[PDB]
Amino acid sequence: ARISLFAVVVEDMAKSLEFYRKLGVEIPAEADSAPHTEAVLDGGIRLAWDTVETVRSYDPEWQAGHRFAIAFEFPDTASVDKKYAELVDAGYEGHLKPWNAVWGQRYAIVKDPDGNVVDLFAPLP
Amino acid sequence: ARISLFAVVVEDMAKSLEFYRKLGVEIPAEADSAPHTEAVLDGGIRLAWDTVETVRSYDPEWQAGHRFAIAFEFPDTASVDKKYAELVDAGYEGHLKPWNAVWGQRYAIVKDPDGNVVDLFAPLP
Repeated sequence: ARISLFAVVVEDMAKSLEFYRKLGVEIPAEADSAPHTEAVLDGGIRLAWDTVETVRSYDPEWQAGHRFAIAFEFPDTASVDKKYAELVDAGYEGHLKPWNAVWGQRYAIVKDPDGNVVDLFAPLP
Repeated sequence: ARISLFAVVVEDMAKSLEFYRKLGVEIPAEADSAPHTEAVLDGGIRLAWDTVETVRSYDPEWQAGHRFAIAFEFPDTASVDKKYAELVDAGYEGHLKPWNAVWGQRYAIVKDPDGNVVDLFAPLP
């Protein structure tokens, strides 16, 4: 597994991107209308933004909730289920069990010991 | 300018070469550990493989992204800059402006109208 994205949850996409542009982050043109935006970092890791609306479409429990998440990519979809089960029978908090997400990925969410959101995912065939 | 290589981006070098060997492609011994592998075709054109890791060391935007590229060789390094500028002021997508690459070439990347990656290169003196 590899860390693929760090994500922040934003109330207003345009206001958040305006700030990170001031710190030199290279952010796609016209991403102010995006529900989800990504900027590319050295090595290929991305910084991502998701609006509150976006997050609540699959994690309705969110209340201002994590304001960030770490997303790990896995080599295949069964590996997500497998790691999710590995972490939960180890005693960690399973927040949302694995599902086929509308954006094309096997996806699952656990919480680390400090309440942080960790996403587990792989692309759908 | 001459087409020098066709390249595919692979998740696993050994798995990809195992397949093309079954189709008679003559692939160097021990290339399974290579970050970059080439096989020679009639006329001198090569088929190349690059791991995802390799690609991301200079094109961090890659996400499973082009799964192939066409590479054109130029007679000198200034010609790469010149063709890159020619293509971009014509309206085509410049993806990575010319740079001196660690593997010994003046290198640039544009995208064709269908989003495909086209590499422009010449050997460094």
